[PDB]
Amino acid sequence: EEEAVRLYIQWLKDGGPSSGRPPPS
Repeated sequence: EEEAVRLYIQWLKDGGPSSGRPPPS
């Protein structure tokens, strides 16, 4: 992908907007 999003998705594998992390954007 964009791999801004692969991170993102990766962020979302943790829960994304519920990870406790601000998104990779």
